[PDB]
Amino acid sequence: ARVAVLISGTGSNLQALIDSTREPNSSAQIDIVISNKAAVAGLDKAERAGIPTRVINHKLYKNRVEFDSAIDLVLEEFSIDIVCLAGFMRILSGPFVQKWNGKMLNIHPSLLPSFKGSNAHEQALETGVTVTGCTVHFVAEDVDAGQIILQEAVPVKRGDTVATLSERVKLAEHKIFPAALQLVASGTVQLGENGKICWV
Ligand SMILES: Nc1nc2[nH]c(CCCCc3csc(C(=O)N[C@@H](CCC(=O)O)C(=O)O)c3)cc2c(=O)[nH]1
Ligand SMILES: NCC(=O)N[C@@H]1O[C@H](COP(=O)([O-])[O-])[C@@H](O)[C@H]1O
Repeated sequence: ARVAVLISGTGSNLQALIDSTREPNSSAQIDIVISNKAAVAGLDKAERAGIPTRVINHKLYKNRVEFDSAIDLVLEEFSIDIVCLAGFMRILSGPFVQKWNGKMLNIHPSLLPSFKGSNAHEQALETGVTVTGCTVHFVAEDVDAGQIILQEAVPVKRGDTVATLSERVKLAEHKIFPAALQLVASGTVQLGENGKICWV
């Protein structure tokens, strides 16, 4: 299966996917990395790995639908089967999500359905949980509400900050995102017609 990875930043999840998809038994190959932001470290990681990159600046488009259409053009250019959102921080439009239904995965740094949104660690810390974690899910139109593929729990330590908690949770992200991508690329897991996850 041919994979696009979309990023907005550092790209540690991208790097874990590059490493995993290059193992001999990988059912996935990364053929393009797309960033909505220029000069982010994730682009360096892609280029060093010899993977093509495109920057599609969302600021340059009239609305969400036109931005998504620009992304979609590149996905078609590279005959992409599966999209991974790896630190990509834009909400996607309904028609784009619908087109890629069952083919697009996101990593989120909480145990969904807790702490949906763009500041999950801040929420976890404010709430005072002692266990958080991360989630890989299929992307649905409602943000962070799509069908869950894998999750991993991560303890919150007393005195944690966003810096220390995000560091600990990223170690788990780098485990489950490669595992989830392999499950979907191998056809082991799919989004069922009834909308629920199907292990074949
Ligand atoms: N339809 C849909 N789009 C998705 N995009 C992502 C990817 C993960 C999204 C996380 C996220 C949660 S809220 C937010 C946000 O408000 N973004 C802003 C801009 C944020 C920024 O640029 O810094 C926006 O899009 O206007 C970003 C996941 C996901 C999803 O499940 N469904
Ligand atoms: N999807 C919402 C969200 O908060 N995503 C989070 O952004 C970070 C990106 O790090 P990276 O650029 O090093 O992969 C990751 O922790 C990811 O779970």
